[PDB]
Amino acid sequence: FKVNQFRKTLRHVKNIVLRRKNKERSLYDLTDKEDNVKPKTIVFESFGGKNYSDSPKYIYEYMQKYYPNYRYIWSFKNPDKNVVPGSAEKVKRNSAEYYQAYSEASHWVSNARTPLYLNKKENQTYIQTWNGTPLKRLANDMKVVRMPGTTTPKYKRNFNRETSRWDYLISPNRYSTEIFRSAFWMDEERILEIGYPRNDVLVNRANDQEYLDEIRTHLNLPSDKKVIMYAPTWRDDEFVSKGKYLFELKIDLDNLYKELGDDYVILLRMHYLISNALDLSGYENFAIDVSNYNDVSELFLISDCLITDYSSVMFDYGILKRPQFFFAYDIDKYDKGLRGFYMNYMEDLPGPIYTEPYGLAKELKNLDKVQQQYQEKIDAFYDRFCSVDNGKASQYIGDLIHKDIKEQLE
Amino acid sequence: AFKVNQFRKTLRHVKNIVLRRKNKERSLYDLTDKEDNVKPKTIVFESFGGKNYSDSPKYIYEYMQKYYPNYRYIWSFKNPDKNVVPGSAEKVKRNSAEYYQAYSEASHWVSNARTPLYLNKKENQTYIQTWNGTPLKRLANDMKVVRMPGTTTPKYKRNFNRETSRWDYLISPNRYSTEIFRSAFWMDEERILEIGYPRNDVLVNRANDQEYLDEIRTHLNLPSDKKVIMYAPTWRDDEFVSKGKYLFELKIDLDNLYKELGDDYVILLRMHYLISNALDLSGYENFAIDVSNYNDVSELFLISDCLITDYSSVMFDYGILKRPQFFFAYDIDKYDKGLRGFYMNYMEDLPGPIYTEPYGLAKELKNLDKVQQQYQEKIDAFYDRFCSVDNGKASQYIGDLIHKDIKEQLE
Amino acid sequence: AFKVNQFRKTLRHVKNIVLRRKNKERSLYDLTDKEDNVKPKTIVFESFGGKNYSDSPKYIYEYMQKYYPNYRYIWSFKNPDKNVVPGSAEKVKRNSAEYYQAYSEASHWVSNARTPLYLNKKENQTYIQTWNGTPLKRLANDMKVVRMPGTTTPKYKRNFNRETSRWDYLISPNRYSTEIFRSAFWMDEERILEIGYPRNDVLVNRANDQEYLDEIRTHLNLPSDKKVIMYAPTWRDELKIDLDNLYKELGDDYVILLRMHYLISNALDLSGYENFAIDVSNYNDVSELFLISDCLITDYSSVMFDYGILKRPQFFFAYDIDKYDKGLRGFYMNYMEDLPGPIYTEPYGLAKELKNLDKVQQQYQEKIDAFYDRFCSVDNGKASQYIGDLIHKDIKEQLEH
Amino acid sequence: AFKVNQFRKTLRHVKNIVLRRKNKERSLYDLTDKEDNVKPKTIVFESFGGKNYSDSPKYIYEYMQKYYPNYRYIWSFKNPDKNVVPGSAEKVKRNSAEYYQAYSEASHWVSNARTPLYLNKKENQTYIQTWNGTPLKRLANDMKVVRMPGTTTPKYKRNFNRETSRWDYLISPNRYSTEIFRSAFWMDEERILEIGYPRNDVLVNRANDQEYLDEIRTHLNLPSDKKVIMYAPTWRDDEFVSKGKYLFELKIDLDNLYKELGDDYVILLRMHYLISNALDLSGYENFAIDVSNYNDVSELFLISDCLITDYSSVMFDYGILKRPQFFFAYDIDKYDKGLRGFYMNYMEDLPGPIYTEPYGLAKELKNLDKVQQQYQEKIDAFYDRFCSVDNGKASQYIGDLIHKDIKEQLE
Ligand SMILES: Nc1ccn([C@@H]2O[C@H](COP(=O)(O)OP(=O)(O)OC[C@@H](O)CO)[C@@H](O)[C@H]2O)c(=O)n1
Ligand SMILES: [Cl-]
Ligand SMILES: [Cl-]
Ligand SMILES: [Cl-]
Ligand SMILES: [Cl-]
Ligand SMILES: [Cl-]
Ligand SMILES: [Cl-]
Ligand SMILES: [Cl-]
Ligand SMILES: [Cl-]
Ligand SMILES: [Cl-]
Ligand SMILES: [Cl-]
Ligand SMILES: [Cl-]
Ligand SMILES: [Cl-]
Ligand SMILES: [Cl-]
Ligand SMILES: [Cl-]
Ligand SMILES: [Cl-]
Ligand SMILES: [Cl-]
Ligand SMILES: [Cl-]
Ligand SMILES: [Cl-]
Ligand SMILES: [Cl-]
Ligand SMILES: [Cl-]
Ligand SMILES: [Cl-]
Repeated sequence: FKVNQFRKTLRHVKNIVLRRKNKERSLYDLTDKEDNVKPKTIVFESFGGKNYSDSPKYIYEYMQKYYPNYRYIWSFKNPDKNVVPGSAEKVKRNSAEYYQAYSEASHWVSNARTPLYLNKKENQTYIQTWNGTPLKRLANDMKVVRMPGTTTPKYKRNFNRETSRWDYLISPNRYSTEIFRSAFWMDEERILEIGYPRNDVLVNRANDQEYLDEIRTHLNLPSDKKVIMYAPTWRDDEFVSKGKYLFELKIDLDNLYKELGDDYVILLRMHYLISNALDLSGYENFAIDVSNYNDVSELFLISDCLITDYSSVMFDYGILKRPQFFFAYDIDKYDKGLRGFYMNYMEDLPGPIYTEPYGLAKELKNLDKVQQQYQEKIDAFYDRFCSVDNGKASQYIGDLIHKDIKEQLE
Repeated sequence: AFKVNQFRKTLRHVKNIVLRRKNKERSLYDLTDKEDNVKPKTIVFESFGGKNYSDSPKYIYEYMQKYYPNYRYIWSFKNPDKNVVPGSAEKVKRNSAEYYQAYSEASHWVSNARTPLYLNKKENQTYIQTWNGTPLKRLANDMKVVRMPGTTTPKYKRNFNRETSRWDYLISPNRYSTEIFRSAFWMDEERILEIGYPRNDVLVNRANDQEYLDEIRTHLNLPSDKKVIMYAPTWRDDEFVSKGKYLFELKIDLDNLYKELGDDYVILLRMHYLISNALDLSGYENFAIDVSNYNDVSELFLISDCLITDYSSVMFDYGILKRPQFFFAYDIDKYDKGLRGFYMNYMEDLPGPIYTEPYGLAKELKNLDKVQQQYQEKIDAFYDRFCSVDNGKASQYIGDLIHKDIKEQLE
Repeated sequence: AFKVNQFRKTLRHVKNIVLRRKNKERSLYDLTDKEDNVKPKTIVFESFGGKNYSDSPKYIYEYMQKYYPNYRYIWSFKNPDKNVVPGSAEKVKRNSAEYYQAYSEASHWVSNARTPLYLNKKENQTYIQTWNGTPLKRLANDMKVVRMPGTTTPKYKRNFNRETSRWDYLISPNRYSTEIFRSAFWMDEERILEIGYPRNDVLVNRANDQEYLDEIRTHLNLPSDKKVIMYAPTWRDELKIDLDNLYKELGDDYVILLRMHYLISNALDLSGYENFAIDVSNYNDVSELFLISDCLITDYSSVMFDYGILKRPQFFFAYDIDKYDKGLRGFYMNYMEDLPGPIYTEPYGLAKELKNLDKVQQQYQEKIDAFYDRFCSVDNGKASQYIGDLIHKDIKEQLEH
Repeated sequence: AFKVNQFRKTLRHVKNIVLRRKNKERSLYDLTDKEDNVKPKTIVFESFGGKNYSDSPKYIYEYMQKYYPNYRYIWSFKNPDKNVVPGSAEKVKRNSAEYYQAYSEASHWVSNARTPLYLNKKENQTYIQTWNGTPLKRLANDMKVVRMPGTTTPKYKRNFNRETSRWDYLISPNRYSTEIFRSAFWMDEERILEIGYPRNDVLVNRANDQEYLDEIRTHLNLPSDKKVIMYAPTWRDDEFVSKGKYLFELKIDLDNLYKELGDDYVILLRMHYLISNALDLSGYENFAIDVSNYNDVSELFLISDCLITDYSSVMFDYGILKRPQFFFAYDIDKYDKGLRGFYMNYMEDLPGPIYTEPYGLAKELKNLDKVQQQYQEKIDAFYDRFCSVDNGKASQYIGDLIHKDIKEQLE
C-alpha cells in the first residue's frame, strides 16, 4: 500500500464525509490512471473556460471539418451559456464529467494556464497556444509580484510548474519565441513558430466580402461609414464608486462625435467592468459598445484603424497593414523610461503616440494621409511581428494532433 | 451532531501515525487535549524557544522555587541533556510526548518569546508573556515589509496576531514600551504589567554585592587590576561571507584596542553565535574574552564598567546601572540615513556618543571619568525614561501572581 | 465533549477504505447517517432478507401503489436484476451504497423478517414488522437450545431482542399468536396489530374470482381435468412420500404441486412425472398456489394456518414424528390433538385416504371449523389496507410540524 | 510501503491510546514484538494463569536456581505482591508493560496451563508445557459438548488447538496420558516427554525425609499421636446456593468421622476455594483442619496415610506413594450413569473401593492395614499403569533441557 495513494485516499474520505464540493476532484486524483486515455478524445478550453473563442476555437473548427470522427469535448465555467458548433459536447469545470474529459483525453488544447490539480500524464499531449505576442514582461521575467495571497518566488514556482507540462507552445514570431524561451522556462525544441490560429482569418478572409458584410450587419452598422476600433487596456487608478458611474473616457466621445460622427463609427472594446458602467445615450449609431462580442478577430477585419495603448492586440491587428494610433494619456505614470516592456515603445510601433485626444481626432479625419505618412513604420512592424502568419496555423495544429493520434492507435 | 473538528484531527492523526511522521506526537496531543488535563499546581517555563535556561523565565522560576517549593515545575528545551536547571523542575525536550503533556497539564505557561501556534491555550490556562526587551527596531504590526521566505507580510502579521491574542499577561519595562506593545502586538493595556523585567532584578538588587561580582569575574578567569569593556553589536547579514570560515577582523579593530587599552582594560565580546566560532582571538589572550556563550547576560552587565553597542535593545537594560555607553554605529550610513524605523530618535536621546569609526571611541575610552561626567545628563535622562520602573521585585510580582492565580483554582 | 462513538466509527471506516474492504459502503453510512437524512415520503420494502418480491410486503406495496402513488418507493434485493417489480418503485442491491442511502433516507421500513442490526433505526423512522406466519414451533425467546453455527443460545437471543425492540409495529394473525409474540419477541401488546397478514388478502377477496383462478393455473400449464394436491414439507438437514406410488394411486384425478426447499428442489429428477408432479418451488406468490389448491399436505409448518382460511382439507404427513422428541412440547399448540386433518407417518394410507376428498371434508368439518375459528377468524383481507393507511397517516403527521 | 497486518495493529493501538484503554499495554507489545527482542538467558514461569507460585513450574524453577543461578528468571502473577518467590527471579503483574517485556524477551516459557493466544510465541522461543495431570475426564478435543457461554464448542476447540500447536514440549506422566494427549491436544508424539511431573519429585525423593515430614506437620499445628487422612472432593455446581453464605455440611458427615476416627485420626480437608471460606469447622478443632489454601499439595500427600476423593486427577499423583485410596462418590448415579465420559474404567481399575454412603467408609477406615492388604493388589496394579514413570528427576530433566537449549542459542 503506497504512501502516495494513502495520502490521496485520506484526502478523499475527508471530502466525502465532510461533503466538501471538492470530492469530485479527490476521487479523480485517486482513479486517474494512464489507462483511461482514449487516444481519440480531445479537450478544448479557452481563457480558463469562460468562452468558446480564440485559437482553441479555430483549431476546433478546423478539426471538425477534416476530422469529424473524434471525441470533441469543450470545457466551460457555465456550459449552458455557451454555444458550440459541431460534434463537440461540453462539460462544467470542476464537475464529474470535467475530470473524466481531462483524464480520458489524448490531447489538451488551450490558450491559458490550465490548473495544476489536473494530472497531465506522460500519456497525453498538452498543446499551448497561449494568447499573444507579449508587450508586458510575464512569468519569469517579472521583477516584483505583490499579488495577494502569494509571494513572488512561489508564484514563479507554480508558473514554472505549469509550463513544464506544456508539450507544445505556439509562437507568432521570433521575438515572442526568444521571450517565451526565458519567460516560460521553455525549450526551443517544444516551440512552434506558425502564428496564431485565431489570426488565420486576418490572412484568409480579409478580402472576403460576404463575410465582412455579415459581421458588419450583425453589428447593425451604418453602411457609408468607416470604422475605428478603440481598445484601451485596463487600469486600476480608474475604478471608483464601486463602478456605478465612471468619468467619460479621456478619448472624449463628445469631441469625436463632433469631429468624425459623419465619416466614422467607433467601436469601443472595453474591459467588462468599464463596459456595463458606460453610458452611451446620445451616441447611438456613433459609438457602439462592442465589449462582449465573442470574436475579436472579426472586429479587426472590419476596422479601418485601431486605437490602443499598451496591448498585445496591436501585434494582431498588424497583420492587416492598417494604421494604428496609441493614445497613451497616462503614459507619464508608466515608469518614465519603462524597460518593463520587451520592445521599445518610443521607437518602433506602427503609429503615432498621442497623449491627448485632440491631435488624434484631427489626424483621423483623413486616414489615407496617415496610411502614407506611416507606411514605412507599419511595414517595419509588420515585418518584425506579423510575417510568420501563414493563415495555416489552425490547420498545422489540427494536423499535428491528427498525426499524433495515428501512432497511439496501435 | 457530527463533531467535524474532531473528525478532522482524527484524520490528521491517522495520517501521521501510518506514515511514520515525526509529528504523530503533535496530532495525538491535539486530538485528546481536553480542558480537564489541567492541574492547577503545574507550571511550564521556556526561554527563547527553549534554547536556554536564562532570561526572565529563569528568574521567575528561581523565585517561585524558594517560596513555592510545593508546585510542579517543568522546563522545555530543544536539548534537555545540554541544559542545567537548579531546583526541583523536570525537563521536557521540545516536541516530545512529555512536552505536549506538560503543555496540556499546566495551569500556567511562562515564556519570553512566541510559543508555537500548534500548542493549544485552553481558557483553562494562563499564558504569561515576559517578552524580551524594550524595543528599538519596529516589530510585528508596526513593520512595513517582511520579505521573509514562504510567507508574506500580511500572513506573517496574521500569525503574530494569533499568538499575541493568547497572551493573558504581557510584561512592560516602561511607559514607552507599553505605548508600542499596545499597537505592535495588538494588546489591551488591561493585560500589560509595567513592572520591569524579572531579569533585571539583579541590576537593582545586586550591583553592590562585591562577593557576587567576584564569582562572575572569576567564573570568567578575569585579570584582577583591569577594568571591563563589554561589546555587544547586533547581527548584520551583509557581513557574512566565505561560509563564515574566516571573517574580516571586527571593525572595532581589536589590534588598535589592545595597543590603546591592553594595559588597563579587558574587553568582553558578546557576539552572535556564528561570528563567535569564527573569531581568531590568537594574540589577545587576557584582553579579548569571548563571552558569546555565557548563560546569563545580566551578570555580564554587572561587572561591566561600560558598554559598547549600536542598534540593540540591550542598551535599555544596561541603563539601570547608569554607567557609560558608546554606540559604535559604523554602518549607520547604510541605515536609511535619517530614519524613524526606530521607535525612538536614535540620533538624539541615547545615553552616549555615536562613533562611526573605532579610533575616536578607543581614545575616549582611555578616560572613563571624563565620559561619565560629560554624558551624565544624557545618562540620567535616559534612565528617567526607560529605567524608572525596575525595583528588582519583578521576579517576585510574577510568582505571587502565579500563586495567587492558582489558590483561586483550588476552590 | 469527545464524541467517542464517532471516533470508533471513523477508525473502522478508515480501516475499510485502506484495506479495500467490501464493507466500506457500510462504515461510510455508519459515519454519516443522521436523523436529517430522512425524507418523509420514502418507504422501503424487503421480504425474506431480500430474496423475493413476495408476500406481505409485496401486498402492502401493491395496495399503496394504487392509492398513494406519489410517495417514493424502494425495494431491497439480494439481486435486483433477477426480480421484476410492478410500478414506480426503484430497486436496490443489498450492501450497495444505494441500499444504505435508502435505509438512511426512508421514513418507514416495511419487512417480514429480521433486518440487519448494522442498519440504524432512528428515533425518527418507523419500522413496521409483518413477520411471516402464525408460529408452530417455538421461536425467539421461548427456545431451549440453539447450538446454531458460531453462536451461543443467549447471544442469539440477545441479538434477537435487539432486533425485536426496533420493531415499531408488529403484525398479528390471532390472539394465540399475539400471546405468543408478546413472550417470544419481548413485545409490548401496544405495538402489536391483530389484523391478519396482508399476504392473506387474496385468500378471502379473490377466493371465488374464477377468471383469476384460471390465469394462475394456465400460468402453470396445469391439466384441465385434475384436482390439485399441494405438498409443502418444512426443512430438514427420492421423496419420503413415494411419488412412484402417488402416481399409481392418484394419477387419474390429481396432479400434485411440490413446494420444497431450493436445495432439494434441483435434486428432484421429476422425469416420468411430468404432467403429474409439478415442481413449483421457485414460484413467487404462495397464496396464489393455495387458491387453486384442493387440499394441502404439510407437516410442521406455519403454512397450515394460512391455508386453513380456505376451510379445505389438510393432511399432515409427519414421517419424522418419532425423531422429534417423542411426545413433543416444542409446539405452542397440541399437535397430536387439534389440527384440521389426519396425521400420517406412512405415505401409503395417506394416498388411499386422499383418493376421495369429500369423505375427508365431512370427517373433519368439525375439526376444520374449530381451526378456522381459532387461527383464521381474524383475517379480513383488509390487512394491506390497514397497513397502507397506517403508513399514510403516519407520514402526514411527520409532514406538518 | 506499509504491510496489511501492521496497519491493522497500528490502528488497533491508536484506538487504545486515544480511549485510555487498559489494553494499550498489549497493543504496543503487538506492534513492537520482534523475533529479535529475545535474550537467550531469559526464562518466564507462570502457573495456573498467575494464580500461584506452585507445582511443576515451581520445582523446575527451584532446581534451576540451585544449579544455574546465572540466568534471568521471571515469574508472572495476577498479583505479584500476594506471592512469595524464593531466589533471584523478578516478578511481573499480568498485563503490565513489564509482563509483555518478559514474554517478548524470553527464550523459554515454562507453564502448566494454557497461556493466552494474544501473546506471540515467536519461532524464536521455546514454550514448554508441563500441564497439570493425568486425565480422568475428557479434555479439549475429546470433549463431546460444552455449552460455555461466550463460546461455542467448535470455537473452543479451534482456540485450544491454536494454543497446543504452540507447545514445543508436552510433559507426560505415563503412556496412558500420552495416547490421550496425542489425540485430545492434537499432539505429535515427537513433542511429548514422558518424564513424569516435576511436582511429583518430592513424592519420591522425600517420601522418607523425617526431618522434613515433621516440618510440614508442625507448620500445620497437627497433633503428635495422630494419623492423617486427606479429603479432596472435586467441585460440583449442585452444592452452590444462597450467595455461598451458608453451605450444607459435607456429605461425608464430619460429626460421624469425629466419633469414629477421632481418637486416632486427623482429617485434612482440601476443598474448593469457595467452599473453604464458607465452611464452619467450629467444634472440630484438632480433628478437621481446613487445608484448602495450602501452597503445596505435594507436601500434603507426603504426610497422608490415605486419601479420600472422588472423580479427580489427584488420585494419580497420590498413586506414586502406594497408599490406600477411597473414593467417596456419593453422587455417582447423577454422573451420567455408567459414564464413558471418563477415559479409564472407573468401576474397576482405581486402587480402592467406591463408597456412596460415608458410613461404611468411616468404619472401613478404622483399620488402614486391613485395607492396605485387602487392596494391596489393586494399589500395585494402579501404580504400574500410572505411576511407574516418575524418576524423581523430572524437574532436573526440564531444567537441563532448558540449559542445553540456551547453549546453542548462545552464538
Ligand atoms: N414449504 C413452504 C413453507 C413456507 N412458505 C412460506 O413461508 C412462511 C413460513 O412458513 P414455515 O414452513 O413455518 O417457515 P418459518 O420461516 O419457520 O415460519 C414459522 C414461524 O416464522 C412462524 O412465525 C409461510 O407462511 C409461507 O408463506 C412457502 O412458500 N413454502
Ligand atoms: Cl511507497
Ligand atoms: Cl451552467
Ligand atoms: Cl493564464
Ligand atoms: Cl502534472
Ligand atoms: Cl500575452
Ligand atoms: Cl499562484
Ligand atoms: Cl526579433
Ligand atoms: Cl463616456
Ligand atoms: Cl472522529
Ligand atoms: Cl494540582
Ligand atoms: Cl537531549
Ligand atoms: Cl539539569
Ligand atoms: Cl525586543
Ligand atoms: Cl579584530
Ligand atoms: Cl420527502
Ligand atoms: Cl443483481
Ligand atoms: Cl486490544
Ligand atoms: Cl541473553
Ligand atoms: Cl499486585
Ligand atoms: Cl503464537
Ligand atoms: Cl495404559
